[PDB]
Amino acid sequence: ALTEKTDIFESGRNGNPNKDGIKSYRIPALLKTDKGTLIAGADERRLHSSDWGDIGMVIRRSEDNGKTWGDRVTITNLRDNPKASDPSIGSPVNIDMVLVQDPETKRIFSIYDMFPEGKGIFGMSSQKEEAYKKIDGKTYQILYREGEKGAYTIRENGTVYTPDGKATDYRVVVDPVKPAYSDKGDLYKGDQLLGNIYFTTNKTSPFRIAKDSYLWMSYSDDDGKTWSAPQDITPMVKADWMKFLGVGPGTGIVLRNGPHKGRILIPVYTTNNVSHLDGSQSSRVIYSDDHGKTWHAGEAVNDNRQVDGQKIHSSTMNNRRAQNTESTVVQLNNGDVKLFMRGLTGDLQVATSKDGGVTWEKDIKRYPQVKDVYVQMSAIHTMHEGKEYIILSNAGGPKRENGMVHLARVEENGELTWLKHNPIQKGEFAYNSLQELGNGEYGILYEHTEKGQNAYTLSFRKFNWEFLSKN
Amino acid sequence: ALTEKTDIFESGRNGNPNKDGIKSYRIPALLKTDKGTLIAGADERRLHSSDWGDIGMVIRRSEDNGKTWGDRVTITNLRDNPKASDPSIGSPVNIDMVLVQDPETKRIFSIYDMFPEGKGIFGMSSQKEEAYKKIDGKTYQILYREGEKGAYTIRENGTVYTPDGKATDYRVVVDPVKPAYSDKGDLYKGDQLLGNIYFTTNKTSPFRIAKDSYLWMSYSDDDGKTWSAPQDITPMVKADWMKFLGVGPGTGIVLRNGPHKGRILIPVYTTNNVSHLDGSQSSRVIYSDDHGKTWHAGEAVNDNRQVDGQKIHSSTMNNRRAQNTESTVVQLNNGDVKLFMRGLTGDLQVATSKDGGVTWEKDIKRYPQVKDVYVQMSAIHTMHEGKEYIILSNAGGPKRENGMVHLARVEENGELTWLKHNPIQKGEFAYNSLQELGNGEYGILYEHTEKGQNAYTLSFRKFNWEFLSK
Ligand SMILES: CC(=O)N[C@H]1[C@H]([C@H](O)[C@H](O)CNNN)OC(C(=O)O)=C[C@@H]1O
Ligand SMILES: CC(=O)N[C@H]1[C@H]([C@H](O)[C@H](O)CNNN)OC(C(=O)O)=C[C@@H]1O
Ligand SMILES: [Cl-]
Ligand SMILES: [Cl-]
Repeated sequence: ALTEKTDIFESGRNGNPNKDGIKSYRIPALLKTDKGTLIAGADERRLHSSDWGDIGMVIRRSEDNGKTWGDRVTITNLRDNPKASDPSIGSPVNIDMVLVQDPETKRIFSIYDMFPEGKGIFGMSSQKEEAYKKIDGKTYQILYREGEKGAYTIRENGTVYTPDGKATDYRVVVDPVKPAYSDKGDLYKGDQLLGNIYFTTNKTSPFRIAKDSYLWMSYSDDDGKTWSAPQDITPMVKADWMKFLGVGPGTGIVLRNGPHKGRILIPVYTTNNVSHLDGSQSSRVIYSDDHGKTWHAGEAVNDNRQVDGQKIHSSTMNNRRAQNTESTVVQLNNGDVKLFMRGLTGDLQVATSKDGGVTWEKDIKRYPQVKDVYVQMSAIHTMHEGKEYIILSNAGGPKRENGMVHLARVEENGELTWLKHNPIQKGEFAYNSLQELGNGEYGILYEHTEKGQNAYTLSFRKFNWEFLSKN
Repeated sequence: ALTEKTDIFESGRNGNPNKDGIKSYRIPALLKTDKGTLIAGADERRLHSSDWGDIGMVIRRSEDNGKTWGDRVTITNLRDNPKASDPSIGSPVNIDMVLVQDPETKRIFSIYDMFPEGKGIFGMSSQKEEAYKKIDGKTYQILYREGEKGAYTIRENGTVYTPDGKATDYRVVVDPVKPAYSDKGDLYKGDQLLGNIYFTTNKTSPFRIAKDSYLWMSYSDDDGKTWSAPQDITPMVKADWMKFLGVGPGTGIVLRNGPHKGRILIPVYTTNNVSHLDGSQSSRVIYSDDHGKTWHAGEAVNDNRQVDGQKIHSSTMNNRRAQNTESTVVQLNNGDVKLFMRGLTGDLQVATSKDGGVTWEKDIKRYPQVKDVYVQMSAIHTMHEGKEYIILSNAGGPKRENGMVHLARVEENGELTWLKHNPIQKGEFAYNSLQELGNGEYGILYEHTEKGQNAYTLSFRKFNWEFLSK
């Protein structure tokens, strides 16, 4: 009814690197593809377990429904700053992925955060730096030069232009070719490599991008064996007021019914400049209506939301309990979209959209039957014996421990009745990602430690309806 | 050398309205048009002198270089909320104008602030309310309905649509036809007038716009006799992060030389959601490269500005002395644009743009030779006997009193040499607007009170080069 765990990404022990030189794995994502393939994604956290540093976006493929797994495939790994004083924070950062496959074109997407060198979201400045500039209808990323106020631009072929629009001898590797694309951002003057635009300290080149939070996307057209170079989708979705914008990690969905069928939905969340992490974390989705070519930001669940008699907006809010952060997204048979959002109420918070994720209904439903200890969750739509269900997994608590797989029946109004709460993993348990495997079976890739393992080891289990409906 | 003052807009006395029922006039703007006409614009502040209330945008015309002035022409005056608890703050607001003429099309522009019913910039909400929505490639103004979260839209012919996109029986007067366009925003259900979308309190209709700061524009193609209906240019220039966005009042310019010759520049300034009026007031300009059809926002002077070792941005700053507010804009013969900005340093602050107002150079120059007591100023380019000068007028201090007309020589390197500091008006002196009249003559329209006059009476004077070099 519930298989034993198979380890997919194994962290080191007792604060040490593993045999591959990796201290830590985190942030699982699991995807079943059109070919029946399982794709397991993770943060490869080389130097330590914290939310920054030298981190690669990696996947593994299984062609036998989770029995055996191939080699690690690295989607993206930016090279570290070799001259940084502190290697722990000495690398441009990728962190947190969402996986999803377009069911029509089969293109598989990995969408993830990017920061230049630093402590990621924990090192973002109080002051905004413009990251892009529109010129003659074209959007270019800005470079800043030491001692100059003006905005240089990275234009066609990675050629660097002056603030007044003159071409220079400098160029940016905007079409990386090295393994893991570790050359992306490399700054050249003609033949000579001088440094990297993603470096922030002890720089050897004169140029850096704006210190900000970024969103990147890589894709695969061959069942996840090979991946495109990173695409910077930030300017398509990030508002001027947005401070942080990152994914709510795990697995996204494609709407399968209603007038927006074919729309890809990716959970995200933002902070604003008023309260940042302290009172503005706000769930929403970005979506694509053209098979991943262009992206749009939906509205926040918190936009024009009523809280204690007064309205808030995600761009201006400062309210700790009204926050909603990482989320997981589900479409019902009636066309409604449900968003299960990590929050600070201690229990499950759910938003409902009726227009395919663009806007959200006035009331955030809370379900006290399912505990939320402030940690990522995942959820999937499912059918069984003619009825509609949602399967949701997260920590049962009180800490990030005692994993649960909860089961809800989908009622007529689109409301949820919680039926079952099944423990799946004693001990530590955190981020996780669910997928239907077919033939009444289900998959889960999740964070856990035993035997002194560094946080975390990412493990895989299978289960069926006897596990979901034990009494 | 300096004429006696002629009063163009006269306030009431001792807190009373004048014979027209107007307590107060404020915010002068003065324009010499292609036909030699002087256009003098003002806030007509009926109920009081405060920065809100029932305020009409009005002008007067002079065809004899300021000797005589015609009747008042009202550009725009929105109707009050008849059910407001306090009429003092009971009206949608227009406030602060900039005048400018396109020398090629001869079209005259008036650009000014708009707020729905309330205390204007001192009455903005704490939370953002989305004002616009793009639908099928079109941008529509949003309406909010009591008890509903969703965004209604005002679409074609002013027809109101639901959040889920169905037309309703409700409509907005989007083509006002009453004098002064006082019907703009009127909300109808079929034939029945129900209220106004700009009303915020004690409403009789179900709909209102977002409580926000707006930017409107009206134009005249007949030398200022008649004016178009107000055009809402806000969504062209207002970013998502901007809280307040308004004009730096007075008279804008058209670049007369360089690669951007023909560009219209309108001084504006913003606040952000971090510190608002406390530390984020940031000067910039908006510009049009197509004779006023479309507007674009240049960058703020404060964007990527170095302050105390750290860079700031107008959207995130919280720094009182680093603020810059209402400003006046001049182009030099070398093409550089100078922006003289109201501020809190006690002295004159000047920014320089080399790309026609889009971006600003690293150092804001200060001139302690010129006092700035935190009040609007005006400045104009002028040539005299082969040389380049800038004339700048403002309060000499210590309060908004002791009006001064300063004269600077523009040196070759683009630096300014202050030669003269000429008193022009003892007693109260505040906002003012300068224009070249031709033949070594100059005009100034300015705020001043005497004899118990309410703040302010807007008066006009002429002066020449014997005055500038007294
Ligand atoms: C980009 C990033 O930093 N992602 C972090 C995420 C984030 O820091 C919080 O959502 C911020 N909110 N702080 N509570 O948190 C966690 C976490 O296990 O708790 C893991 C992610 O890798
Ligand atoms: C739209 C508006 O309110 N315009 C006001 C302007 C504004 O209030 C401040 O520049 C902002 N706050 N100033 N710190 O100030 C003044 C003033 O005489 O001082 C007159 C204008 O009519
Ligand atoms: Cl470098
Ligand atoms: Cl009303």
